[PDB]
Amino acid sequence: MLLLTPGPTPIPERVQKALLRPMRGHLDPEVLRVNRAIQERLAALFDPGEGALVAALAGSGSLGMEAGLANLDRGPVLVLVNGAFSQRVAEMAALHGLDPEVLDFPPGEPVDPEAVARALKRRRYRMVALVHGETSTGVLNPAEAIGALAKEAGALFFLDAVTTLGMLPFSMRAMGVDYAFTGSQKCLSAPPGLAPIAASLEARKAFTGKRGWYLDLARVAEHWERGGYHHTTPVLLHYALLEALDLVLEEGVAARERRAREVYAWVLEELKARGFRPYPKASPLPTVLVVRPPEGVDADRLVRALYAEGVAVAGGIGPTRGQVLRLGLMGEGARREAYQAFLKALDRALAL
Amino acid sequence: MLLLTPGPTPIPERVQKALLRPMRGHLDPEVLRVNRAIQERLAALFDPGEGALVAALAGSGSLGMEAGLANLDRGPVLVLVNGAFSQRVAEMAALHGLDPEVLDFPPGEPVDPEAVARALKRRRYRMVALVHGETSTGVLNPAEAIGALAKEAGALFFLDAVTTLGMLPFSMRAMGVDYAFTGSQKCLSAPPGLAPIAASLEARKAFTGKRGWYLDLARVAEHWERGGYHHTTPVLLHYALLEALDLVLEEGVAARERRAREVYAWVLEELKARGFRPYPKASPLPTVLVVRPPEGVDADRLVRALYAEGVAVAGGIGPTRGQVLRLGLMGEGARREAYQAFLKALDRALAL
Ligand SMILES: *Cc1c(COP(=O)(O)O)cnc(C)c1O
Ligand SMILES: *Cc1c(COP(=O)(O)O)cnc(C)c1O
Repeated sequence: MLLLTPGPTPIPERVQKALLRPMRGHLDPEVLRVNRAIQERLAALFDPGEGALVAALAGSGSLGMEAGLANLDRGPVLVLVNGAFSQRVAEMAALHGLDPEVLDFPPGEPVDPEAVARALKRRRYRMVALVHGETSTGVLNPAEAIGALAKEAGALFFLDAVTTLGMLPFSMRAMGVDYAFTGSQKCLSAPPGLAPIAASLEARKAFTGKRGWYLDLARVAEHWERGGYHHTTPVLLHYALLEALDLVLEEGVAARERRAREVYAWVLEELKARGFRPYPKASPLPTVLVVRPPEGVDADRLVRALYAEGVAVAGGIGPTRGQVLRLGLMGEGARREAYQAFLKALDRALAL
Repeated sequence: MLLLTPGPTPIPERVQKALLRPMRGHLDPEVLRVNRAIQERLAALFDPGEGALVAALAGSGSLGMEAGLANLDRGPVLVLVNGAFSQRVAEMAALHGLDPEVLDFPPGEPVDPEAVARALKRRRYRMVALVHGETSTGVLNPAEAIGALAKEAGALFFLDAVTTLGMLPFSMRAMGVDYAFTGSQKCLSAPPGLAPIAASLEARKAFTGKRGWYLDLARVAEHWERGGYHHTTPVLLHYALLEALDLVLEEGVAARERRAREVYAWVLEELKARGFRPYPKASPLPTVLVVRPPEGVDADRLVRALYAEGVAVAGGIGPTRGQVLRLGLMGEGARREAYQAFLKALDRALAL
């Protein structure tokens, strides 16, 4: 089964093999050494600024997402929404009593900075939340521009970097980001189960809220910065993530973005040639190709047919439910050989 | 590095190799079926009763612990404290505003069911929480008897089964347990990263509290029971946990309990021969041998010396921090050969 979902992603042999290394206690000096290395690799990708907390939470990307909200002292929080995942940020913010104010944008369209600027003049916010790449719509939001607006407004800047960190240019310092996160199984192409996160010194100063034990970033810091015991970590996944992070830096984000954009263009033309139409109206996310099926072809039925042909892709989600196919172009998903197989399988499905 | 820490534990090759199987999407019908197989085997060990929620949370055992508390509609909660991990329960219960009431007992001594009964006659409790095997002190608490008292008082019974599930006779049904949990790396000898849980029908009815997104057992239910989307799961760990569960049931808990007991006895004799003294004053935990070193021998230094000798064991934690050696007899730790190597290493350590 060829894995072309927009997360999880195919895992490099070198990475999956690291899972075979001898198991060790989570406080074993070697594991601690591995952990400091992970922080170094993550710091290079995140570019969090001095005094930041860098770690890999023991859970999925969603855990990373929730940690940056549940640890916040107070709201309100301006949540910029234009997809299923930014909608999840809003749901979490509401749950933790952070008094979120949702600013909606049409699914398939990027968040407009000018609209955000107007909203930031309406009320004072403790934090502004945005999803860099909305996986549910295949839209890339203008994170840098919004970060600048957030800094001017004196608000912390929360940014979901799942579809961008490890594949497209990214810098917390440059974009004025205070909290960034991702999952191990996205652009990093590592086994799922970990959530790399980064909190700027300013975020840490504000992260005094106590609403959860497992996601308490102060407890996480004790382990990642001082080698103390928080809870047992998924050691084998740590080995794998470090291996995956090295693969990323070895290739370079610049080259990885080119590999994604290159495949994105080719596949889109092949699909348009078969009657497919892109979903994003503007600012398409290069790491996730979202397309509407040819006339008369049901999206979900096509997803099932593809599976029968040996290929796994995602159907719509949230605002795009049952209306599209979402193809992964992050990590090992962005490969010529992989999509040539996809197209062959796709044609077999369309033939029926 | 021989792993004799009371969690994590040695992973048999058959189990670790399962991590090399083809990666698949978390919603792949094949993975969904592996999850069903996991629930079936967990149910065999837990014996949760019909209508129960059985799952493996994407996180360490502590996540399983918090899930059983954060979802509770209301308190008060009678928390029976006997060591580090029951203290963690108290911590989390206070964090989520469950109006916890702590009933203490000396570390090294088991919880007194007579004192529990008296406490229950004093006030109505929504839930009674206990740790089956207190890993920090190496003491086994009378869970079955405590469960009967909870059922009498009409309180839900929360039980940490980390050091017992998968190694010692266990049944929620027979022990009147409403919420039981463990971690994948304990007695099951699987890679850390998952937290098997089981919530009885009555627990689910009371689990309407909404304090966390990631640990929302309702959201977890949609995925484990109905195959819907909650968040990406650590699919590879799922493969490994299933293999681990199969291995556990092939051997049977009776044979595993026997293995642990035999080695516990002989090891303690060997240790006393060297001047060590057992920490527990009564009701020892067959799966965790906790001992104080000979006078004049620093426990933490001894742990570091053992490590240098190629053997990993745990030092104290919570009340026993720096006062003991905690030897694992959970899963693959309960092996004659493993401890014969432990002693040879211990002697090299003691000669320094
Ligand atoms: C190990 C342990 C836990 C917690 O597990 P982590 O996997 O480290 O989160 C909880 N309770 C007991 C009794 C344990 O031994
Ligand atoms: C995948 C993803 C997440 C995290 O989801 P998990 O499935 O919990 O790992 C968050 N945001 C976006 C935009 C994502 O694509």
